[PDB]
Amino acid sequence: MLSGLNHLTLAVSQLAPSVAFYQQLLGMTLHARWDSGAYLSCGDLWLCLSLDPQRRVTPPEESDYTHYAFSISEADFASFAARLEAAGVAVWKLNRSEGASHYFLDPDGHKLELHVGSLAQRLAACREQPYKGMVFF
Amino acid sequence: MLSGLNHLTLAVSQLAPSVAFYQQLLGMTLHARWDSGAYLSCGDLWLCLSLDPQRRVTPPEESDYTHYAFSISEADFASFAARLEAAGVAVWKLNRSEGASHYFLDPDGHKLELHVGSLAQRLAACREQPYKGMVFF
Ligand SMILES: [Mn+2]
Ligand SMILES: [Mn+2]
Repeated sequence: MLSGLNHLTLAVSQLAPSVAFYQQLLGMTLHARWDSGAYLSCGDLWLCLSLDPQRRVTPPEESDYTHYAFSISEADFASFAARLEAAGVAVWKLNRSEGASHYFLDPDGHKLELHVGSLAQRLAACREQPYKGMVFF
Repeated sequence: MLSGLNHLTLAVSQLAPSVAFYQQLLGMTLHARWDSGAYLSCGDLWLCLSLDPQRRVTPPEESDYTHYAFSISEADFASFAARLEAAGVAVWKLNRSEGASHYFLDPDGHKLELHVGSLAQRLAACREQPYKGMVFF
């Protein structure tokens, strides 16, 4: 039986800017680094950055909607979004759904998000206003 | 401050086969589905499957090393991996370069992994058998 997400691994084209992004800009804890990768944590999340010559710096119009959302409190959301904006981090989408969300790109074009709100909160909102074709289990 | 992964969203090309893969084959909990997506959980993980016409079925030699690992216990690991193999689930990696792991593909070629062990356990193993150039903080 699967018990949760064990780790998220992102392929990166250049290790130093990716470590700077996740550790320094985004505030994650750097636990180890080696010639071809790094391990960081963000709360319970184990993040691995893996240096990969196959990684393309990918414009957001050229990748699909796969994305990785990090939790932040409502109280901290606006100042963190402003930090990303000050650093010139690109936005790939505007929020149109329940709960605050800020949609931003990493140095290689990985699609990231800051989101406020749980699955339970989303399901409660959906029960009141179901999406087209929505069924609950 | 960021506090962990709020959710993982995977773009999928065909919603029903992807829901079946995560729910039926991998045993995740299906909470809701609608015409364009589904919400599942795997322990604390919120997984969203999002129907995306841009998603392509991607062979593993065409994608980078970005991947998503799910936790499984030492007692359950081998029989779950063997069940996926017997069900014909495609693979993408054989060499265990980061401990006890099984590497497999979802229907669209998303790179998945079963892994036994925490970040702390992997750091302890790496102290004895470090990756080239490894430094611990
Ligand atoms: Mn999202
Ligand atoms: Mn892995």
